[PDB]
Amino acid sequence: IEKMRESGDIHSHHGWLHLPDHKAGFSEEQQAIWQKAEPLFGDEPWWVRDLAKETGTDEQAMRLTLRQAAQQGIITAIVKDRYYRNDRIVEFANMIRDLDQECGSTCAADFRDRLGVGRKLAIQILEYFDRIGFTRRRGNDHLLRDALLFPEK
RNA sequence: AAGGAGGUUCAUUAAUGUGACACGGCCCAUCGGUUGCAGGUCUGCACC
Repeated sequence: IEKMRESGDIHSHHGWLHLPDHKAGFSEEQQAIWQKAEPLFGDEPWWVRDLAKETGTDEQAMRLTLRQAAQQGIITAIVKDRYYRNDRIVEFANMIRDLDQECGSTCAADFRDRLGVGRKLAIQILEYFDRIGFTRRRGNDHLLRDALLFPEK
C-alpha cells in the first residue's frame, strides 16, 4: 500500500485514503433535503432533532446528511448537534473582537451587556473557538496566541 | 395467727426418617432530562 502511495496512485489527506479524483462532492439524495433546508437554515439555524422534526426525516439520517453539509462548509456545529450558518460565525468573532481592546480580559458579563446574545450561546461559541484555536482558556481568561481576531492597530 | 404439713389423686409398651442446598446484605447516588434562568463552573429555582 505504501508503494502505491509513493507512486502517487492514491493521494490521501487526514489519514483517509481516497482516490485523487474524489472531491467529496456528494449525491442529489442529500441536496434534495438541502434545498428546503436552505431558507430554513438561513433566517435562523436550529438543532438536529428539531430539523428532523421540521422536514419529516429520520434523526440519524438528518444528522449525518447535515454533517456532510458541514464537511462541505455550509454549516458549522459550535457544539455537538448544534449547527449554524457562516455569517453568524464571523459575527461571533465581531463580539469577541471588542474584549481584548475594551476589557483586556474575557468574561461572561458582556454577553448581556453588548449585543444580547445568551450565556449558553456565548460559552458554546467559546468552546468552538477554543478547539479551533481562535481563543484558548487558562484560569480566568482566554489567550490569543494564533488567531486573526487582532486588528491592525 | 384462717390457718399447719401430711396424705387421697396423675402416666403397659410406642423403633426409624438416604445425600447436598436456600432465605439476602451491603451508604443512603439522598429519581431523572441532548429542556429553561443565572452567574466563569456549583448546582439553586422552573419545567416536567
